[PDB]
Amino acid sequence: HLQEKNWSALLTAVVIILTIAGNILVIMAVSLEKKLQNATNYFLMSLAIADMLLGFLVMPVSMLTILYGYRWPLPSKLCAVWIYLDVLFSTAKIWHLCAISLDRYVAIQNPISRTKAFLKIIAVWTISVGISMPIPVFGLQDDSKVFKEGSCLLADDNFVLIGSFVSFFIPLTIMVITYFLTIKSLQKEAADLEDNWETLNDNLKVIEKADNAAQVKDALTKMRAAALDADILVGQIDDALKLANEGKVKEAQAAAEQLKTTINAYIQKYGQSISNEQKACKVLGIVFFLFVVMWCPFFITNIMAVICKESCNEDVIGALLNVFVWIGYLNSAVNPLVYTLFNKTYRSAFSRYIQCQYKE
Ligand SMILES: CN1CCN2c3c(cccc31)[C@@H]1CN(CCCC(=O)c3ccc(F)cc3)CC[C@@H]12
Ligand SMILES: CC(C)CCC[C@@H](C)[C@H]1CC[C@H]2[C@@H]3CC=C4C[C@@H](O)CC[C@]4(C)[C@H]3CC[C@]12C
Ligand SMILES: CC(C)CCC[C@@H](C)[C@H]1CC[C@H]2[C@@H]3CC=C4C[C@@H](O)CC[C@]4(C)[C@H]3CC[C@]12C
Ligand SMILES: CCCCCCCC/C=C\CCCCCCCC(=O)OC[C@H](O)CO
Ligand SMILES: CCCCCCCC/C=C\CCCCCCCC(=O)OC[C@H](O)CO
Ligand SMILES: [Mg+2]
Repeated sequence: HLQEKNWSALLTAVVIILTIAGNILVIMAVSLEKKLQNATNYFLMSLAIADMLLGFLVMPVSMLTILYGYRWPLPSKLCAVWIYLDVLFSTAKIWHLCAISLDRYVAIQNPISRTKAFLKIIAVWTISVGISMPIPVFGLQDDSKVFKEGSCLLADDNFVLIGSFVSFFIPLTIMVITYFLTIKSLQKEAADLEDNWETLNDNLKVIEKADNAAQVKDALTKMRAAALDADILVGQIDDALKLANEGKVKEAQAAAEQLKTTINAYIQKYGQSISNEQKACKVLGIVFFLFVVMWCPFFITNIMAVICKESCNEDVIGALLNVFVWIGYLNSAVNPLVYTLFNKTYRSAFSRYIQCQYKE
């Protein structure tokens, strides 16, 4: 049933090549660059493996169906295995994004490891293997579940409805909530730090203008409390407090000037740590946004088709969905570009590997 009228097959092969190339560069950058050895970038590498296996195993079979007028050319029991691999890789992807969002949030609230990251990644893959499992279990026993007019697709309306809910809308919702609370957490952490900075800076000025021990002691006690809210400084403040208690006003004032170097060092370090987390959250927010928006047409159209079953042209719906599948496959090529545009470490690593300089 081969059709030679397929300029679409040129555009799909581009999407396969951008997907495989981009994701190998992500996989090599997390493998080789120490500056990317962290839990977030381990999940982004697992995401890249899911994208790479879509480009090798799922996307070329999808191109093969376009060439034969969406008439399944492979043996008939490979249809349910193809859909299984297709739904598993993308389900693993949305639970990866949702695992990154939740991990970052929990990491702020619990301020206190490769193995912990690999436990979570492996848990996300097992969760996606088990939830996607009804597709081959029922679809290999009943062709009517994975075939409509000799097209291979998920043909049971109930798998599409229940599947979209448990594998798209629920983890999207968890992703959206945990991302929003992460942005509020980080704004509050930046805000509490600035408040602590004002209290420390103002008290240092009081100690500087002090003529009496009581003023220095009151200011240093207030400084100690602020330091606890944000240690090495707390001990240094206690030494300055001891001088003030024994009436050594001048000596305590000098010790307070010594505190300034410790205060400035910590403030700048914790303050540039928080703006690193905020920038990281923004890039993840582009990844998150582009994964949902690119898959939204396919899911919403497919839910509209179930709702207006009798009333709507299923031939036009099936044509649009075929297009909409490829907007979703194009997302497999976007994550590496996003990292090039907004992460210098990824841009630098990609630049060397393309030049085949694999040495650190
Ligand atoms: C008309 N028609 C075209 C062919 N196509 C098709 C399917 C079902 C019904 C109708 C179909 C199949 C779906 N496949 C994409 C699955 C996306 C997914 O599982 C997922 C999970 C979680 C996510 F967060 C985001 C995406 C593309 C290939 C098949
Ligand atoms: C079952 C198939 C489909 C996917 C299974 C996922 C496995 C193979 C993947 C997902 C995430 C991956 C890890 C992600 C991070 C790192 C650290 C890096 O410096 C070297 C590779 C290493 C150690 C990877 C090893 C393999 C890994 C655990
Ligand atoms: C929400 C955004 C991001 C994209 C989603 C697009 C969805 C909601 C819209 C866009 C165009 C729409 C289609 C336009 C016209 C027709 C022809 C009619 O006989 C059957 C329904 C059908 C096929 C519509 C179904 C819903 C549809 C697919
Ligand atoms: C095939 C075998 C694997 C499948 C089953 C594996 C399940 C492991 C789940 C979690 C590990 C991570 C927990 C350890 C990390 C400590 C930090 C912490 O507080 O995490 C708790 C949670 O993230 C906030 O509620
Ligand atoms: C005796 C045989 C009866 C067989 C059962 C018939 C009725 C059960 C309905 C749904 C099953 C579970 C579906 C949810 C999980 C599988 C689908 C999935 O993961 O999602 C697909 C994808 O997300 C969508 O585009
Ligand atoms: Mg003030």
